[PDB]
Amino acid sequence: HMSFETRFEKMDNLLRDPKSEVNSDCLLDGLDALVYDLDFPALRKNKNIDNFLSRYKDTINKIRDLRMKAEDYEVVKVIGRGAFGEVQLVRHKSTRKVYAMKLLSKFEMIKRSDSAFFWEERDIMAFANSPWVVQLFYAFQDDRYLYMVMEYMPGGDLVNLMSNYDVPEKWARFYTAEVVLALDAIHSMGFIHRDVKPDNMLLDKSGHLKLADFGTCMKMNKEGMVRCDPDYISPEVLKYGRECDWWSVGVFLYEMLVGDTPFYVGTYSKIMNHKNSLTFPDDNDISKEAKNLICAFLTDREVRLGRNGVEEIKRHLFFKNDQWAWETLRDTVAPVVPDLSSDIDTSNFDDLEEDKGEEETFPIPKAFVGNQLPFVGFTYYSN
Amino acid sequence: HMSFETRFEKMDNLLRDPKSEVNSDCLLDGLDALVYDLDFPALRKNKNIDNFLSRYKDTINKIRDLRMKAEDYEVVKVIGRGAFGEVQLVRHKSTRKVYAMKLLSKFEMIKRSDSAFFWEERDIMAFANSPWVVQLFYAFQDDRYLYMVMEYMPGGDLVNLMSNYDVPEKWARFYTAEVVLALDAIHSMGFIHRDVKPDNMLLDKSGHLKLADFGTCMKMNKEGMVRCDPDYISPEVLKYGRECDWWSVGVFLYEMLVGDTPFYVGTYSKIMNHKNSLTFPDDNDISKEAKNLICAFLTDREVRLGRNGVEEIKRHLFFKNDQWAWETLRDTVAPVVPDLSSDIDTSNFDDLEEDKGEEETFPIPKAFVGNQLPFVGFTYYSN
Repeated sequence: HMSFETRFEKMDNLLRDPKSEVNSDCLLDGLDALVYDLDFPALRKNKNIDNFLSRYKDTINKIRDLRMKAEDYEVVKVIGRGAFGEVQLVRHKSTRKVYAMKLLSKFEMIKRSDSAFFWEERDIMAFANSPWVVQLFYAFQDDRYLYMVMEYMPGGDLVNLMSNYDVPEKWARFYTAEVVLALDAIHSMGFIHRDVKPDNMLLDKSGHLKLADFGTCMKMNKEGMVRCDPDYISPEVLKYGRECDWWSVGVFLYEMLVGDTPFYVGTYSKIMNHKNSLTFPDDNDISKEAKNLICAFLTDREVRLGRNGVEEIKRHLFFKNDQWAWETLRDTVAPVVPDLSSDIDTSNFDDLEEDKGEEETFPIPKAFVGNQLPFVGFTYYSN
Repeated sequence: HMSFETRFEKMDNLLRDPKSEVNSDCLLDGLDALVYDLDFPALRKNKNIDNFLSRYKDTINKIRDLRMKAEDYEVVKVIGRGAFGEVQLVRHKSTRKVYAMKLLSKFEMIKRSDSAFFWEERDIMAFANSPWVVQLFYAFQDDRYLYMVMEYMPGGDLVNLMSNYDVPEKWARFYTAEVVLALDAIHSMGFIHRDVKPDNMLLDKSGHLKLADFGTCMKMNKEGMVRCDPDYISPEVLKYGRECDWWSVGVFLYEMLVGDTPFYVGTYSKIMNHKNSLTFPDDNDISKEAKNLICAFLTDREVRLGRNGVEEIKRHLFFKNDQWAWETLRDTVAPVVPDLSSDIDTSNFDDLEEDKGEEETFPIPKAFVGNQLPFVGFTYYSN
């Protein structure tokens, strides 16, 4: 019950607003997903399909050439692998710009009945629009792969850092602070990251931190929590709010200083008995400032620090230094500034093998399968 | 093989250009056609479909409310019926404007395997953009009906005119001229109308003519002709170029003056023997100017007038009058100016009965039927 004028306006907004699922980029996916999942000699016996396909065939064949495609990016190297795909250092052929491009096998996702996990990662990386989060520039689908073009982080994760250095407190103070800010940014959007691991934490050219690889992420409820049923699991989740995340930071900090996980398959029982299993090494030259903070995080959900707000954490004297203050944090010098020669230098990154594998495909169907249907709305362009 | 910049530009043009089949209005049809032809408890057993539908269900339900729908227009009266649908005088509820809205039963079109006929009508009415052609403002689909909102022509067709008047030459000169211009406009687009009947020729408020109901219309070949295999059939078609159309005008003119069709199931043999069956009545007070023109049209395709150009026809002295000249033709007074009281006056139109019929529907399918698929891309908005 509105006026034609105002109705017609709001339709144009829904087709422009990049957050909308009826974005004009989202709609082309829906058409392409039809042509992919209908162009089969078996299904093309049906007349309606035969004609629809014929009509749009010459069109969509032109559209595929013009929209962003895998052939636009030449593969430099594989900077990481995981479950359901890999990540590649890429260079745009035309613009001559380096990016990090994450692939996701459509077959494997469908094979194991697991599709709706990337959505939350996409939402965050694109719209977060902060200096603590690895930004997504372009995203595009394919016959058999999802692509995510995002900025190259040439400093590598912290896993390799910690392994190649004896981390002093001065460094732990910094890398903790940059996490604490990053994680608050995500909370401000209304999402709760889970299993915040050193694996996620990447380093930019300057040596500063940005988070990425946002799996096990869900949207906060109307209360500000999540109703859902490994060592980064809090008693909260094991028996889920924002407290969940602060636990995995207390773990993180303990790892940098002690050089092992806090709670060492029965490990779940040590997490529950958090009161009578908080042990430190014999020569704990770890300052009392750190031991204080780590214990403040690693405790029962009720009393766990951060329940009132993030500002509690910043007050802690563990952060109170001379070099930087929270607002000037990302502007200061970093503990480890990666010195790289070329703009394609993957020295901090591990050297993994190239694909060297025959790609598996779906069997050609006899009826409408709709394997491409769950991926509709994924594509995104950043102007 | 282009630059990213120029490629990205051309995509935005294809999504704006109203003539394109990937217009952002065309793409929403493709999404709506999925939801219509998948939301069936039988098909929703498939998981991919179940989830896709669930995700977009709340979205598309909102989109249907906002896009143009049948409920926006209240039905005044039925001003005509035909095969595969009817035409209604309508008033837009919000803007309070009268239009003529043509419906087309999706069921009947599918039932009798006949779908791709409206396309050409749409192309013409929308883009013709001349004062001789009934213009299409909005077009929109439904679960079971195609709609075409076009300007109301309150003067009626010429069939009712000729029946309610003793048509003098002065009138025949005029109504012929306005046809000759109208038909040239369509030729300039690159289309060839067939069976140009008094049924098609409608009258505006002023009393001037506009063509409509563009069935049996096809696009001109690269030569300027058509390779295709009742009384308006020329020997050309019966044994097809632009000459085809000039034949049906010569018929038209003969009907106004003689008051019967020229060639009276064996009628096809009289059309072939056009040389030895051109008879006029006993008291042919029909001027020699008219008898000349009618014979010039109604002859073999080779010699038939108009083969060289439309300008031949305008030279003919049958048109040479004092009142008007070709450019000032539509600006002059019309022979019959319809005097109507209300803005919803259908006095010139026949009074047909209202629908009063249970609408037939498709049987609920067990597999992907795709009955809505051939109608994708029909919708059109005129800003």
